[PDB]
Amino acid sequence: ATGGYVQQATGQASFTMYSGCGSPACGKAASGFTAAINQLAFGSAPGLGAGDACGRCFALTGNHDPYSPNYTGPFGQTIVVKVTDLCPVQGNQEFCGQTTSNPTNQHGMPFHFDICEDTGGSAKFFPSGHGALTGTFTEVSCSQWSGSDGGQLWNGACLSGETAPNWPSTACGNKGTAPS
Repeated sequence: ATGGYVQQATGQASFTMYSGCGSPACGKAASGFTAAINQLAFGSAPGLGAGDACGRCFALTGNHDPYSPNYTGPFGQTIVVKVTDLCPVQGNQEFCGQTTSNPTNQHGMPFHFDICEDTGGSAKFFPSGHGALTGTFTEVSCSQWSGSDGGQLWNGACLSGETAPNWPSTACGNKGTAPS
């Protein structure tokens, strides 16, 4: 996509959970299930504001725990998240370090979703005792997502991806250039 970001409507991903998603990089939180996506897919860099992932909805499915290779299941439910946040390259190399020159993370995955614990999404997705998974994602209509958006935390905040057609398309737009 513009800026060299890698923004695809379906693919393979890793998954983790995080806490504290009330002041996220898109500039608006949301009451439903939300996630951060790795920088290369988010479409912005820390401090540059919203990227084109902002507001888009994705169905996530886990099917392997790389830290427990003998575990065969069960896994969690498929959940639909709205992307509100950025998982940056710098802060999280193992999972979100994909760049244009090395577009997979340490688990071989080209995308990563960090699911916010606060609003309940991680409790539906991760079976107890398994905090990192790999699997798949697919972009869906936000008709499949439940919740409401919060108010803008700053000028330029954007969740307009929530009404956009699936990638390829443009809603909030990408900022800057993807990490090399």
